[PDB]
Amino acid sequence: DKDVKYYTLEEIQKHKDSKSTWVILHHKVYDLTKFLEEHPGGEEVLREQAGGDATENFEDVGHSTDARELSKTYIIGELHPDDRSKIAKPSETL
Repeated sequence: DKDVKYYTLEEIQKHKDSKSTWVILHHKVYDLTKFLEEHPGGEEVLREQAGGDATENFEDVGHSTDARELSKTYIIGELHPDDRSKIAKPSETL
């Protein structure tokens, strides 16, 4: 609509005890407030994280057989580069 507006990490983790929330694909934001009712499966969408917090594919099934990832009709912007791990160090959680 205008341009990729990046949101700080505090803006992405601000939704939780309300109703609508977004998700991160390692470098993007996903306003999926409508996905909560756009794809009703087995509560497996917007809740697939465990390996160091990672969401490879969270698209349930039912919408015309195994459909493709709808990563485009539910995105709002990208992740601010100030938090992206590609400036000073790469990673370190040991």
